[PDB]
Amino acid sequence: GVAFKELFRFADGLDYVLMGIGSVGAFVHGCSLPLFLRFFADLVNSFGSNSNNVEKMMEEVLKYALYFLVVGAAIWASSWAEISCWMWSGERQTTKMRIKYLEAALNQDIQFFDTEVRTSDVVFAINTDAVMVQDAISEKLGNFIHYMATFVSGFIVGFTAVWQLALVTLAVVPLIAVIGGIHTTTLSKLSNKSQESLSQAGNIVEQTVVQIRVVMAFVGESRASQAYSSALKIAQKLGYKTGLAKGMGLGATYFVVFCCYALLLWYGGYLVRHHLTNGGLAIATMFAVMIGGLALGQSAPSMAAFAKAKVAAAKIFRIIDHKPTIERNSESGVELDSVTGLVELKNVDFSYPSRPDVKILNNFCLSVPAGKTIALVGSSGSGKSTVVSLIERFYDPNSGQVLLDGQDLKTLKLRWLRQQIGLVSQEPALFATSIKENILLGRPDADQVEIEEAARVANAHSFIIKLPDGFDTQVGERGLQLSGGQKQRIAIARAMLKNPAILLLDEATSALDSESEKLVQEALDRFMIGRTTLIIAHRLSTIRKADLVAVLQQGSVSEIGTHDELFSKGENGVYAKLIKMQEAAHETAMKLAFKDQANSFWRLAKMNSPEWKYALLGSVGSVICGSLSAFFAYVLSAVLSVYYNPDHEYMIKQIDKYCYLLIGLSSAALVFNTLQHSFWDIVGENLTKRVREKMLSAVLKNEMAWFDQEENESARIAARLALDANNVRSAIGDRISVIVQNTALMLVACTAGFVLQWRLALVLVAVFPVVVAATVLQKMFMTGFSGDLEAAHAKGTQLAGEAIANVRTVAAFNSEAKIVRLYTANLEPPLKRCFWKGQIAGSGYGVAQFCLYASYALGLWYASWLVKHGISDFSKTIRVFMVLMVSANGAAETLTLAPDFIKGGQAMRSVFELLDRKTEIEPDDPDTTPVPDRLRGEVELKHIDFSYPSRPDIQIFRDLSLRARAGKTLALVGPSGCGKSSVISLIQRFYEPSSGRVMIDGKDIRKYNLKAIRKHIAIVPQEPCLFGTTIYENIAYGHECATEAEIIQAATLASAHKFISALPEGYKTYVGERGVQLSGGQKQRIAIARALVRKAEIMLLDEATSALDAESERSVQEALDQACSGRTSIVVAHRLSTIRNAHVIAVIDDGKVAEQGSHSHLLKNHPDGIYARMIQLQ
Repeated sequence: GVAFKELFRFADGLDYVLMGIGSVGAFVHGCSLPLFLRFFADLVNSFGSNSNNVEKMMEEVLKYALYFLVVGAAIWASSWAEISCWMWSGERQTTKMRIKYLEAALNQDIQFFDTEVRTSDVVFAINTDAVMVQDAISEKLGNFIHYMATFVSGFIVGFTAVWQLALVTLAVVPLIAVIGGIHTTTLSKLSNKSQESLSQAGNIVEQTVVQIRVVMAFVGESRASQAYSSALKIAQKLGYKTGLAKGMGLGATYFVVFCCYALLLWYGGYLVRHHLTNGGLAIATMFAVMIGGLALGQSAPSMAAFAKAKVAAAKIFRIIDHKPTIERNSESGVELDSVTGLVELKNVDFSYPSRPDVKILNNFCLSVPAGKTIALVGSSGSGKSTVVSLIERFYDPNSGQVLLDGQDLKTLKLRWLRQQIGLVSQEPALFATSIKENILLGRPDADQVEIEEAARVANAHSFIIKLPDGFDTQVGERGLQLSGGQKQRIAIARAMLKNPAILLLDEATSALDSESEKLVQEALDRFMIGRTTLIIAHRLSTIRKADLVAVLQQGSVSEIGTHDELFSKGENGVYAKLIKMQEAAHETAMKLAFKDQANSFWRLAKMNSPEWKYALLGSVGSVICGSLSAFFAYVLSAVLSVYYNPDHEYMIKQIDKYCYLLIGLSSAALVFNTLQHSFWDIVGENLTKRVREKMLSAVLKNEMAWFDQEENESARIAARLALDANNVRSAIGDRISVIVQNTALMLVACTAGFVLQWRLALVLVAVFPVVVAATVLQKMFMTGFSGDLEAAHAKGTQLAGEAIANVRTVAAFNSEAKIVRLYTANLEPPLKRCFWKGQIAGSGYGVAQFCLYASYALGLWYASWLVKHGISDFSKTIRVFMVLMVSANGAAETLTLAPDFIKGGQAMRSVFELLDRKTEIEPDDPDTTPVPDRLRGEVELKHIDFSYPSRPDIQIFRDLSLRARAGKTLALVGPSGCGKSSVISLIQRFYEPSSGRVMIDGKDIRKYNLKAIRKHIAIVPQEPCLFGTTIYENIAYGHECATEAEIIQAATLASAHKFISALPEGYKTYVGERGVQLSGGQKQRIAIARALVRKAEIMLLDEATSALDAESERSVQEALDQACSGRTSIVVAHRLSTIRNAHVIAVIDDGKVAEQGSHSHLLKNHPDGIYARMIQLQ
């Protein structure tokens, strides 16, 4: 941490005033409840003493009813100035912090972004580390003066009234705090232990969706739902006991309060009888000391912030204060008037600052001339990217100056030097602004005509008109995701707009298609003419058209010559030597009321049939727990009545009766509060386990095209099965325990307030709207009115995010002072939208507190108007007021659950969209053709016109007809690999064929059952995916009823028994993501053994590669020989001539099969065939 008193370093003369008004208001607001209690204690004491006198009672109750309208106006004018002068002054400072932080973040050197601080941290330090500072001075400092004023003003009111009953209360509050603090730890120790197994069992649905290709091929979707069901019971038994320690931890706080109010009342009755204390001052002393001791523990959340945002504000001040010794642009430089471009290199050796021991360049010299197109060779391995990272002074050479027209760049203007070099990055960089500014960064002086004049050269203007708004489309998260082929054209448009002379096009050469190439190359060609350009070249056309090309020799240059100068050498043609494997890597790579929630809620509640014995047993024990909170507010209001009884021997025999009920119903709040929170947690944890294992047996039943729509991703399923049933519980299952309780609490209060006196119980109900609307706002004050704190600063913070990740493209165009003027404008609406929110959160909070204390004066006044006419008494108008103001902590708390019943509808929307989505093919479709036993194995793949459901752009196969006879081996040799996989993928009905019928043994695959035919066909995947279990179970995962004798023999045929016999852990080695990491060169032999146990008649084989261990290759071939022995096998051939012994061989030619027969048959009459020509070449 830095210090406190250092956070307020961005304060002008206007927030020194907003922190005075907001600190006087927050202090006056705090001292209003302990003063209201004093005024209330003086009102009652003037209302029960005058029983024989009437005309004075209405004279000293009217007086004190005019102090409530003043206390309610000193809260309206004090909550206006607390919530408005703190939110508004915590914004103007934390915005100037962000802007000053970013202005000095993309102004440091690039060395600072590699060693000292990482680029993935300076971008994170404005997402939450710049919010922790705002939240630590905006509102959690105003919620500290408040709760210190209430603490200090609680004891003073309690001690200047009865110093004798306010010591007992101080000797009692700790006994409540101990029990209230032990409960919080005993519950939160298990609320963190349950969400350890609830996260460990979430890995099964994560390892199943990833390997969904081999889950069904060895069909075991029944093994992944009974290994997921019996892995939630462990986290269910850890939740059955977090519903018991909650009941015994909340029922032990009602056994302490109810028993500690049985001593305070008796002791107050002991003092009243001795004439040491009034009657109403013994109820405004317990409360005024229990409020001034409970508003001290509410100052701890506001205290943790000052320590969490004091060590998280040193990071931000680290970069602001970072020294400018970063070699910033020297102002005292020189500028040359005749730049034509003669950049050369003379003895340049440079070393990275992150590892100042190794060398990259050793005596490197380059002689780039004027107005030519010299290129570079030396593809990856040397790096070939330091040269462009050194010309524009991104780093500095260790020795040897870099020349420019006879002048070094160690004295020239950096801004002018960068103004004359146009950089085109390999990856386009576009900022989230209009296209009229993203192209404007090149030279902020041109007009509208010249912008399109420069854009049309890159063939961009031909399509900008087609845009809905022309040159105003906000690219980035709003510009409809422009194609990658247009990002390059707008980038080169920006490049030509600066019309430089030291042009430095890099190698885009990554994913640009041949369609867009015809025009982007033409756009580039008009831009390389007549300027000194250095082109790093990867495409052959660029090299053949360019001038003489230099050869990089990992530190120096051997010789510089044209294509003819170097290609004519031959064997000593190092250029031609490096050319040959350059192209080899290319081809191989490729509303809620009864309308919107009436069906869904009842649909959810109907499948909970067999657990209702726990429903109406924590619900008949929840009424009798809300009725004991209205039989306590009645006792506390009936003891107060008897305090004003002139008898001193009848009061004793009345307080001694209420002090035996309070202990009596204190044992009924320890039991009947355990049946409440312990039978509504058995319901809630049998509902979740049921709704989760219905959302897995439905996921594992969809079609293969469902899993590759980019929405059913590996993490998107493990997250939508976790935060979709755990927020139906915590928002709907723990909320029916609060609606029923606070309904008994209301039906007892509004029925015990009418038996005594009903005339007062209508004026006390006609003002409920202005009381339950005042308590809700009081209960929302603690959470702060400044919500959505992260989302408000989100449209501008991503412009900041995509400005310190591309800092080299930002500082290459000198445009490091414009990305701050664009960032200032993106934070201006949040200022004049948060200025108008703190004054509707302070003018709608002040009136709803004036109107709360203006209803106690339409109360205690009408009550004193009844009494003058003998319609009631003091003991019948104070037991109706207080027992019916306790119903204002009923409906007012019940109505607070509005946010928890609007997201609970969205939850069951997603839950119930998964349980009804119709599958494409039913795995358990009835009345299918029964599969005969030990089928011959005649696979017949013909007329397989087919393209992928995902996108039918490129048709996969065009009318192939393969024919493998029962008991033989057929291969799929051919060129352009990784294009034949859509044959194994359709033998298993993963993707439905478009036009054709796939038949097995003369019967079609459509009329079979899907799961009745996968018990005969086994595949070996390309890369063997291995589950996180033991070897014995993983190998036995294949065949049901895997006996030990069969598995030990099946593993023997593959040459892996001896290799794993030497392991210390025997067979159960526990291979996985956390077990013993085995070598990847022997993973194939577990998969082959797993496929062998299936005794499958058809044994489709994908590959046997990724076995670079030469010793392992012979073992793999030994297993392959047994694999193709006595059973049909469709083996995809991604191997060399080693496949000599195949019986039928076939060739795939761009989705067409051309020749059939055998191996030796094609070599005698097909001299021009591809098959014969690849024999000796590849």
